[PDB]
Amino acid sequence: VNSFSGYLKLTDNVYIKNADIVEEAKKVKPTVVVNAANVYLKHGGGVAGALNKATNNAMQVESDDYIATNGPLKVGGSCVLSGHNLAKHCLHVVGPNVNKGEDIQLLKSAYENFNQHEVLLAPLLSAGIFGADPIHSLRVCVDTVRTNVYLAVFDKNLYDKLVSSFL
Ligand SMILES: Cc1c(O)cccc1C(=O)N[C@H]1CC[C@@H](NC(=O)c2ccn3ccnc3n2)CC1
Repeated sequence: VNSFSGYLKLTDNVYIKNADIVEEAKKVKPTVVVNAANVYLKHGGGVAGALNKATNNAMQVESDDYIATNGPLKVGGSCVLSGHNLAKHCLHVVGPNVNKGEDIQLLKSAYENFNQHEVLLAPLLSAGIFGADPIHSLRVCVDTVRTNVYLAVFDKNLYDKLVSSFL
């Protein structure tokens, strides 16, 4: 039993809700919140911009030190950093950005990072400003993630489309 509330169950392990991931994180304080990161951990907009804003820029400060030490992530890769005031940990995961020409096959590799964590609060990878089709992202999530994932979808219209079209 966990503290996530109001989710629709899609499969044995995947749950979905129309919710602002920032507000959901602040309420649940999950062990792991997933950020829709880029390789530079520059949290300017989208989910990353919103999460970072909620940390009063502490996420960005921590991220800049991480990059200065380690260099950029790989597309499809991830790193674990602090969750600040939102979660115990933040798993920064880089889905391919379609508006940069990156291979959509890398989306499965990106979701594989979730399997290293028993339970996660997450957005749909490569959705929103990353330019991929969120219906496809949900399909890859369901077919790749085996751990327990709670997906927060900000846009109500998109949420209804995702549920109504789910196979
Ligand atoms: C006032 C304030 C603070 O004090 C601290 C932090 C943020 C805000 C603030 O202005 N929040 C607003 C409202 C929520 C917005 N969410 C998104 O853009 C977003 C995009 C994609 N997503 C996928 C799942 N969830 C997602 N959410 C961002 C703008």
